[PDB]
Amino acid sequence: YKGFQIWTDLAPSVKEEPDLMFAKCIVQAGTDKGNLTCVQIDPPGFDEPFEVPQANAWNVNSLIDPMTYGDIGMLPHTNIPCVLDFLKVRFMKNQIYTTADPLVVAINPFRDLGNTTLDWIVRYRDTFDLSKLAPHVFYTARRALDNLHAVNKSQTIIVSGESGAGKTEATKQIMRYFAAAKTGSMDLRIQNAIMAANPVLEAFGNAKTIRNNNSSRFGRFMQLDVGREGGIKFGSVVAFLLEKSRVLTQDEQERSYHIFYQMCKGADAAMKERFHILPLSEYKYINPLCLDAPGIDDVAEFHEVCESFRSMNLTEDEVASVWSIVSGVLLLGNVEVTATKDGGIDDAAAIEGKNLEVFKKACGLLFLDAERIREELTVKVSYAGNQEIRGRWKQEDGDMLKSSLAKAMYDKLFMWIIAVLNRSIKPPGGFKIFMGMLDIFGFEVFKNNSLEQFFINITNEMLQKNFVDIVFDRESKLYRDEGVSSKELIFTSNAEVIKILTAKNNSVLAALEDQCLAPGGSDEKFLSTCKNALKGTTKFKPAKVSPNINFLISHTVGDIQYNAEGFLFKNKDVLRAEIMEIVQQSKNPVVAQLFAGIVGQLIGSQFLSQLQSLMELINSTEPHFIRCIKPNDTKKPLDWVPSKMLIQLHALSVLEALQLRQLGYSYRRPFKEFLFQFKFIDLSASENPNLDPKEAALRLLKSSKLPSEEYQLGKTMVFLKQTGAKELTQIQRECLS
Ligand SMILES: Nc1ncnc2c1ncn2[C@@H]1O[C@H](COP(=O)(O)OP(=O)(O)O)[C@@H](O)[C@H]1O
Ligand code: ALF
Ligand SMILES: [Mg+2]
Repeated sequence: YKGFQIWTDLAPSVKEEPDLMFAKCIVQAGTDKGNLTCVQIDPPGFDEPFEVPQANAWNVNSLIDPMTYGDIGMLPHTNIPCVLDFLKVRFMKNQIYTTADPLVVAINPFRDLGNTTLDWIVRYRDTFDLSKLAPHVFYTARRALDNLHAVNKSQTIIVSGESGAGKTEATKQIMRYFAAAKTGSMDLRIQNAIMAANPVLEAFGNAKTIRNNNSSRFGRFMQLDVGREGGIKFGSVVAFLLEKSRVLTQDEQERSYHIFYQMCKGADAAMKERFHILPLSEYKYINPLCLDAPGIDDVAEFHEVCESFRSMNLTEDEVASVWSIVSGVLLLGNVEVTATKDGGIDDAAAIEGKNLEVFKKACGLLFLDAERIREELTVKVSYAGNQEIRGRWKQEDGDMLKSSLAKAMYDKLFMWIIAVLNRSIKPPGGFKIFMGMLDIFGFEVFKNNSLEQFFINITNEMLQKNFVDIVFDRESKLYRDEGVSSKELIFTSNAEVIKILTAKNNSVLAALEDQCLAPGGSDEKFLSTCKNALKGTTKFKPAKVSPNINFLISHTVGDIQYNAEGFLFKNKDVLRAEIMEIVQQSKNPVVAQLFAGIVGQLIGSQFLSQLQSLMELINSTEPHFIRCIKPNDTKKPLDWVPSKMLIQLHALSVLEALQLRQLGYSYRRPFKEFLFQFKFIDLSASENPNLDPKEAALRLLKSSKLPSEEYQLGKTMVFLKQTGAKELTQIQRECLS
């Protein structure tokens, strides 16, 4: 039942270059359930005939203008080679946004197309009636903002994808849309502090990665109070799981956080001498092979984050205090912890000579008591029963504790700047009804994946479980429980991999936590208990190469191999109490507030707990999903890799979405919410307290004269199609006094 053009799985140009997965060919002969003789044209290289079975042949969508179809579902033929070609043609014409049911897909162009300027914001925000432009992320922003004010219910925009897909860039674009309000008038200062925060959060939190030159090394969540006619009034920012290990070491092709390069390269000579700023090559903490990020002007961002500090109401004392801590964090890595005498195996740690001259100058930059810190890095008081002993630290421990100071100072400074931001911006009353935004670090894969990547990929798995539960599991169950539709909706879940990773027991994070709670623990003993706590699952497997320390997980985006070397050390990377209480007693105001109020606390345990707390908040809101896709690995514009596109389409469930059109209606809201959203259609039916909400909704629907097939009444909700929601919003045009 197919036309004259087919897509081919077994073709000459696809068997020769499997990365491009399909060829388009015109059928010259054949029959139903017989072999077909056809020649391919879309790769014009092969001008000769060949044969293909009846299978491995899909319809083409030959006559469509792909620039006129905004949704994948609206295409006549929605098979894999059609969806791939549909997104390709639109992407080659610089149209990257394409909707799929509630989902919206955004493909990285790797260049500013100019489609997010202020003129585009105005055209998507205030064009009368409804959105009849092309799909966009401004689609999501306006629909979510309209839903917010129409029902008084919190919404949450959630971007997703892999590293370098455009999650953060889409987030910044939606903030620019929300911040645009030419209809009303407000005080600019709070909104300007929110927008000016984006540079400093990317300076302190982002760094060059082979997968993304501006990779966010932290997750971001934002609650927003967006005005009715646009404009941002209040907000709050939360950053979780900053990767402190990046402060110490980096791969050869990567950089540390941008702020180190902005400072060393952009600081004036007076500032360099003031905070003892060395060139980047003379910092052990800075990878000297890669000092340049292709898309970033480090000197331009340096003056950008300097002006941003003023918009966030940081006094000149605090700004100078921040640069001192940044330089102090860098200089601390130059302190060599030399091995000294009076050690058991000549292993005792100490700082001497030129290292102590550097150590004193670094502590002064960090505003710390030098000799009190030095004692905590060198001597270790222990208790063999009732015997107090002033033993020494081995060189290994003293060096880790020294680097631990630099990481905690940088980690807490990043949180303190955000906390300074929230004090100036958080709403005076509180957050009851808000606009949520989630900017999570995406899936990432390297030749060597440590705990930094393990946590990041686990966050992405939990989001997908929350995606599948909300969009597929809850929706399919809700329709059946309402009596609207009994449908056999089948999909791909990640419930088994999320269990063997995050459960209370019989999971990787559980085996990690128990290993760190032991007096004597090893990375290999942690992987050992993983191999047998539960091995009856294909989601966890011992790696094929070096299986004593390496393991791999069968993720939703493929298989990823991790190595446990350093898991315990990195999972227990908390500043010691005896060192933390020294930086608390600093006479410098900002340093004294970094650890203020502090007197279980493992990263993996305190980070999964925050994820659950954030999952509970977000699920109290109505979610909107943006699926960001990276079309190539070379970051080249107009570069299209069909094999990579298809992997992300399965991972983000863009193809599996299309089932949702078969699941009845697109609008589903309780009777009371519906009567409030369209109350002016029949005020006698909506504002009558002595009425039954199902009859009142029916009276309002029958007053709207909406056709019968465009709505339905469930047991406790009113369902209606995409056509019915458009009309009711339009009918609310009557003018009351
Ligand atoms: N819509 C877009 N327009 C132009 N460039 C983009 C767009 N989305 C992503 N990019 C480019 O891709 C890079 C990575 O985007 P980013 O949002 O950091 O990815 P991630 O999803 O990892 O946060 C950015 O530096 C930017 O240059
Ligand atoms: F900056 Al990313 F995933 F690389 F959010
Ligand atoms: Mg990001």
